[PDB]
Amino acid sequence: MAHHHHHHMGTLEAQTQGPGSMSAQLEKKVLTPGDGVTKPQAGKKVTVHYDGRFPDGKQFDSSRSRGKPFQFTLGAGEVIKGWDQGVATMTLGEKALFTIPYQLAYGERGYPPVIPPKATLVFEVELLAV
Repeated sequence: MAHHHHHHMGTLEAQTQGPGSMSAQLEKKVLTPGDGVTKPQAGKKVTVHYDGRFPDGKQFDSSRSRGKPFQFTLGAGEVIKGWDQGVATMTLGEKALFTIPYQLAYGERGYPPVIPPKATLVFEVELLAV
């Protein structure tokens, strides 16, 4: 009788183990759903918030604990298209886990030894208001 013995034991072939294929990866997992009826529009100054996080799960820093909301014109070149899309696709009162591929962010360049060059970095995007 076939009862699928499913068990995350290990990986014989890793195929460069990580968050996935070493390319433009984009996963979006909402931590807190928003109004849903509210609609973010371009051209407007929006009130956002971010959290730096590794694809592993371990957070870089809980900037949410810092209680600092940032503001920028949605649709403008204030931030990378990644974050622009993140806030543009979300709703008010909502926060989601938005995977930013290294090619779009500084993750490619790295900069500090904390971020290994060409590292895809996850940012929790949070739209407080407009």
